[PDB]
Amino acid sequence: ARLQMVKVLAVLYDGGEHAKQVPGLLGTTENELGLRKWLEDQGHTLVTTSDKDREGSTFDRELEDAEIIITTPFHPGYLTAERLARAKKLKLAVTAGIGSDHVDLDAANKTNGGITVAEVTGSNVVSVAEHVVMTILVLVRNFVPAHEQIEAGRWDVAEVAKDEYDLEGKVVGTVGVGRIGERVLRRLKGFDCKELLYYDYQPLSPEKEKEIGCRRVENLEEMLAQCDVVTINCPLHESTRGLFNKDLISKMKRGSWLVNTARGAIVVKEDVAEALRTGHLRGYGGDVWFPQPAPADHVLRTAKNPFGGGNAMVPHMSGTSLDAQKRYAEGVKRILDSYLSGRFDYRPEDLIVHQGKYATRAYGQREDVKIP
Amino acid sequence: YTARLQMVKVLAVLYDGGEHAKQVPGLLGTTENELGLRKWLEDQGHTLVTTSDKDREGSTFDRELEDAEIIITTPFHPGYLTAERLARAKKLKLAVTAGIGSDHVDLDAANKTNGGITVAEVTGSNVVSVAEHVVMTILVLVRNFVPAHEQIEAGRWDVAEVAKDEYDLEGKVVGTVGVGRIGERVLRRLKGFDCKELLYYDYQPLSPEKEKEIGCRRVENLEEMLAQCDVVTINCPLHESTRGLFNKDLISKMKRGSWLVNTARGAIVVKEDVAEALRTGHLRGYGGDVWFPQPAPADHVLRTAKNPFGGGNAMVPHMSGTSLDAQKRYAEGVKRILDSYLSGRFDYRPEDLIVHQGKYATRAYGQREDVKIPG
Ligand SMILES: NC(=O)C1=CN([C@@H]2O[C@H](COP(=O)(O)OP(=O)(O)OC[C@H]3O[C@@H](n4cnc5c(N)ncnc54)[C@H](O)[C@@H]3O)[C@@H](O)[C@H]2O)C=CC1
Ligand SMILES: NC(=O)C1=CN([C@@H]2O[C@H](COP(=O)(O)OP(=O)(O)OC[C@H]3O[C@@H](n4cnc5c(N)ncnc54)[C@H](O)[C@@H]3O)[C@@H](O)[C@H]2O)C=CC1
Repeated sequence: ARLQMVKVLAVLYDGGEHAKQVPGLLGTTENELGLRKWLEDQGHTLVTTSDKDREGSTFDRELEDAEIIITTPFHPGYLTAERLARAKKLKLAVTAGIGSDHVDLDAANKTNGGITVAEVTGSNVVSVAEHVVMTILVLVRNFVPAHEQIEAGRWDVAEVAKDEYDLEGKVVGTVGVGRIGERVLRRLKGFDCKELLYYDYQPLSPEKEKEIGCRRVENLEEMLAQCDVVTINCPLHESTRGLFNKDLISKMKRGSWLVNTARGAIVVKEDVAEALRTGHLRGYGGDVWFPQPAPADHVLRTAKNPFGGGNAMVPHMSGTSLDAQKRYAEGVKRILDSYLSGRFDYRPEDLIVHQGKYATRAYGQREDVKIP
Repeated sequence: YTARLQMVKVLAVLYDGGEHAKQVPGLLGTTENELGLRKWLEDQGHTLVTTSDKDREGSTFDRELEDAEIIITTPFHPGYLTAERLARAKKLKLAVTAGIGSDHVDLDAANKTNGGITVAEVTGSNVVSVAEHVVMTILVLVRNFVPAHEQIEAGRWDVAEVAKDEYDLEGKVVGTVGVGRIGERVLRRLKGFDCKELLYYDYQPLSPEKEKEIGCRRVENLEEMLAQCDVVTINCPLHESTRGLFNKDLISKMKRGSWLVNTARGAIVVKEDVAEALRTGHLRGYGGDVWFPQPAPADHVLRTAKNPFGGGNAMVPHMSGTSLDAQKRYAEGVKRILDSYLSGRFDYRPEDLIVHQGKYATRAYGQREDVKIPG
């Protein structure tokens, strides 16, 4: 028996005129992931908002009787313990994308009998892996200040060649070798890095290690000390919040490059900025911030190395490329259909928490994980 | 025993590193560091004059080239060896490029100068560096990085504004014009990105084994290739048949909203035609590091041209082949070529020669009859 007259609340980013001009912007308040007719034809209701941060936000009002809440990491409705305690009807929290750390998952497990938190696993992992390799190259090859010199009408090859290196012969390490981290290594293979390294408590198979040509390092600090480039590709959970602080960054090589497309809160922003300021890091880049939207005065918008380069920051966009949005929009529909049909026939890999327990190994090494 | 040549006048035209080249000694290809050649030459009894002053009427270059026996140039700051200048270079026997691409020499005039001068370059020295730069530039354009970074530095936040022109490289068709040392290395780096297809156009094909190893397909007609690609990268030398190749007519054969990358030479494109294609949205993006002439004039149109959304420009100064890792290799290669000449052996690597003994010594500067490949 299908569930009936279900209230769905979606918190998405505002596409303004862009989302009218470019209909491929599915993940916007304008286009609503292409869900509205599909839901309404079944007798369900959909409320969509981008208003999610202020006291008495539309989000705060609507979450009190939503049965399904759709969020998206690029404009995250933070499902705090306080909000979940007020979400009296909530059964399913769907992430339109990947990374459900904007939900208090421990509170979700104690809410309304244990809510299901699902995301579209695999939907945008290629998009992010491409973004990582791009960002690595932009930082290593000193692109940003070089492009700024050209647009300013200047010409000084030595000024920007003095901090320009090749990625060939450099050691690159990934923190996390899941769907993104493995795909990063697969794209780096053709660049003839000296070594490709990873750190993860969930290792690659020996066959994948040989196919890609990479090596597992058992200790994070020992990996950092060997790398020229470090890329962060793990989820945000209690043990990764503030992991990259001044003490851990100090284990990276002087003049190294750090890339973070995972989550902003995995780094300590003031520690990254200080490392750049003194030249301990040559560069930092990526697309993720805490909180989002990034405050207008966030220090990593403008932090530079001592040469006035080393910043390859963008807004949170890598996982919301036009190609990615088509995939996560289709995946949200599939998850919604699992719930609304009354089958509850979720793909196991889509579940983060379910029936009062963690349903993943990827949010830290836990006891009391129930894989369905 | 062969007798070494004696008291040879070497002229080097290199870029000025200012304070940078004192701070960072790895800037070898500068007037400050002289490719690490000075002691090595002087200990043999040779002389070295080095300058960056190469463009103005009565430049140091113009004065010194009249009795230089060896002229070292570098593409990043090219001493243009015009027919007029070569006619005045009465002692010139060897022109060495510190890097790759010798189109800043009039090679037809070089073949008629002093019985045919040797023009050599450091083949392979910075091909990896450039191929990396191409893949970086493709990703920067496809993923709309530049306006996104600008939004952040300005204190703004609007994901839709920059995601609306953000694509993945996965599933796109990429084609290279030229599948030589750089073009092949571009395709090798693109392999892991799961492009829909990798294409090339070159009258010198890859072996069938390499086509299958990389996973790429030869297209027999350039316009046929362009019409199939989402991304086009130019990786061929500048010669008569590639000067102005990418004009309005050829660019019109590319797909609407395509991305064009040029790390080869600026004069292979018609800059006004690229700018117009970008401005009308026929190109989504143009990027690379090469310009004509160099240094690029301060008002060069491709410094500031944008697509209709205010993005699509990934231009940098001529730097990809002069990364710190590249400079170590081409500096060592220039020394090797100089030693072949100065030793009196003339035992050049064949692949380093562009013209030699009055004939083209390469197949890469157009399909020619009267090519004499040494060996
Ligand atoms: N910038 C963007 O738009 C996007 C960012 N993401 C972020 O990237 C994360 C990873 O995504 P996937 O690779 O698809 O997830 P995944 O679940 O396939 O892989 C994550 C890996 O991280 C590992 N990990 C967990 N804690 C770790 C630690 N302390 N040290 C090293 N490894 C650890 C897990 O064991 C797992 O193998 C997401 O959770 C999300 O936060 C994902 C997609 C979009
Ligand atoms: N941006 C930078 O710093 C650098 C740029 N370059 C430029 O890249 C060029 C290529 O370098 P490599 O690949 O090392 O040379 P290469 O000689 O190995 O390969 C060039 C290829 O282009 C092909 N070609 C010639 N005319 C063509 C046409 N009309 N259509 C298609 N293919 C054509 C040749 O047949 C040859 O296979 C250099 O000649 C130089 O102009 C090279 C190094 C540094």
